[PDB]
Amino acid sequence: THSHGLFKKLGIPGPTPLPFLGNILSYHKGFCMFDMECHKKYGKVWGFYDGQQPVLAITDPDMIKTVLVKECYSVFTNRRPFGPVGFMKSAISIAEDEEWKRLRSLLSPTFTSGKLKEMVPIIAQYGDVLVRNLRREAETGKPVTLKDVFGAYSMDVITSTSFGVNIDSLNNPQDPFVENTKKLPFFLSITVFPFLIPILEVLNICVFPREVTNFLRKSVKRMKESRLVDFLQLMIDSQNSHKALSDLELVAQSIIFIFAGYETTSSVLSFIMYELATHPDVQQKLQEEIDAVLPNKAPPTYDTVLQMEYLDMVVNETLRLFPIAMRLERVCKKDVEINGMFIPKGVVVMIPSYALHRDPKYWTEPEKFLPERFSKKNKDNIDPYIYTPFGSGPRNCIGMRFALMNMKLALIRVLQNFSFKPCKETQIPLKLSLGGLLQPEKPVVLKVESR
Ligand code: HEM
Ligand SMILES: CC(C)(C)OC(=O)N[C@@H](CS[C@@H](Cc1ccccc1)C(=O)NCCc1cccnc1)Cc1ccccc1
Repeated sequence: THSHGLFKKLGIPGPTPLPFLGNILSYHKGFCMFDMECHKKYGKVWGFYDGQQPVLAITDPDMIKTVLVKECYSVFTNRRPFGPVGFMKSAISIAEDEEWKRLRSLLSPTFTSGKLKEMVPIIAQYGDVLVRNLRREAETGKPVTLKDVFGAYSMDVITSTSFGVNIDSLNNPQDPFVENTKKLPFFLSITVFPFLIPILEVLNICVFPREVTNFLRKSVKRMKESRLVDFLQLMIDSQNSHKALSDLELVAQSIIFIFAGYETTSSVLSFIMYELATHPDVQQKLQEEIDAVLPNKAPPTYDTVLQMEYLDMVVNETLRLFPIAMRLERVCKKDVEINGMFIPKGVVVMIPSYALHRDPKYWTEPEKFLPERFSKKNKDNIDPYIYTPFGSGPRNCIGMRFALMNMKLALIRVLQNFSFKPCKETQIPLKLSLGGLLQPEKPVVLKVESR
């Protein structure tokens, strides 16, 4: 301190930082609105201070390719550290440098196309659970909360896909597993006082309720020693040129996949149904393609799902509006120059996906929901270093192919059977949480009707 001179030195524009807070008071209207502003106010690059922490925002497609890909293993290997985490330093989204490069390898073959295809039947089962719970609310002409019934499903999928556990978490009951995964303002006080993290690290306060982890650490070694098709198996099988996956390293990834596939796959499905409801022609047009490919509500398979192109367009276009991650970020680990610009050591290099997904200089009518942007006719003109809902380069979303497949299966079954209509209590237009997650302000609630 005071590092508050750095962007002024480098000749990089940005909002003036108050002392000890930097520009955080600017987060009051959400990250996303702060970025769209800085984008319009400052141009292709700009800088700011999460407290003392210089952040440099970059928007050039080459520069972005340079960072996420060309210079990844060398400079931009790790994300910004948050804490305290404790035994979850070892998880892959969190681990650093070579310990990450190791973990990526041991868990890469798990997410192969082939391995995903064998997951299709188990993921097909709980689609049926989802419909039945839906009809129980469709026959009772009462509006529905989507995050609940979708979460009940996303949860249903994770537990089976990662450990084989088989529950109907919605109704079926207080089953021992639905609950420790229920614990599925502290993160703002980290930023003004990140010098407090190692304090908490010697205090073993886990941002994970310290008890859940104790449940799954022990719940894992029960399953481990009961068997001795799912992720736990695919990981136990891996630990049988890199030291093998340890037992706690195994518990920690299981956790990272449950946070991954749960309030992401649940949230996105919600965002997709909202758009399908407020846009009934797209709903019908998709229900058609679904019925032409799967006549008679024929069960989808892995191959039929990669055959629905409109489906893919609705998914991509939605994730254009709602890129759950909002920003991507990497820590610059060394003095570097990229595409003719000095970047000094320690700076956090941030890419604002949300404000690029909503940039008029790359998107005509960017607030509108137009799936045609992703027709095979126009999908080619889309700069891949602007549309990045799963990241890019070696450190992108390892669970990309599974999430897409997981979500697409849900929609197919559900649009085969119901249509979705606004209620008077629907929030139109939907407004994003002014907070710090990509969720709707108010929960998405609609009317479900049976075909
Ligand atoms: C629609 C759902 C999802 C979206 C939009 C999404 C998007 C992302 C993004 C943007 C990142 C960071 C990429 C980067 O920094 O370049 C990421 C990372 C990650 N995702 Fe996903 N993700 C989704 C679901 C999942 C799922 C279902 C899994 C399944 C286990 C998963 C596992 C991971 C992991 C482990 C990382 C960290 C990668 C690493 O550091 O090596 N994600 N995801
Ligand atoms: C801070 C550093 C650089 C050391 O670690 C990260 O920043 N990592 C993430 C931090 S939040 C965290 C939620 C959590 C809650 C409780 C325990 C662990 C984690 C996550 O690890 N979630 C991955 C699954 C997932 C979620 C969404 C999409 N894909 C996978 C942010 C992030 C992850 C992943 C993508 C973008 C940001």
